[PDB]
Amino acid sequence: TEFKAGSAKKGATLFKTRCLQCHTVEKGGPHKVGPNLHGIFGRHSGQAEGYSYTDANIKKNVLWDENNMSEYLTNHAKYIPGTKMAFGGLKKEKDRNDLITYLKKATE
Ligand code: HEC
Repeated sequence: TEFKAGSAKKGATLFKTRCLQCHTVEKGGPHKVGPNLHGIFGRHSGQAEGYSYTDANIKKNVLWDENNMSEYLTNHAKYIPGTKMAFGGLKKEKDRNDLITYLKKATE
């Protein structure tokens, strides 16, 4: 519901030191461990260019937004339970705030 911020600087590296392991910034990346985002902030859940999300996640589709994504970060699968989970726990708002700060800057 409410969006919090802090510093994109660290948030930019947070993605590189965490999401990079599974997600790739390049659009249509190899999708090794999981599908690659980059630009999905303005798309519905389940829409990808290289690898489509899991049929379960694809069954459920929701428009993405900085506010909507904030809730998803709390749980790799909140409104989209069909989506798989595997993140340590970005429950800390400090990481989630700076994280999206960089993603929003790019989508900006
Ligand atoms: C591998 C162990 C992962 C790491 C580490 C991160 N994510 Fe992930 N993420 C992973 C999977 C398995 C999936 C979906 C599987 C499928 O194919 O459906 C996801 C999905 C997301 C999404 C959902 C958005 C959407 O496309 O609908 C987001 C926004 C997301 N992941 C963000 C994200 C960030 C911020 C990470 C770094 C902090 C991160 N993921 C790491 C697997 C893995």
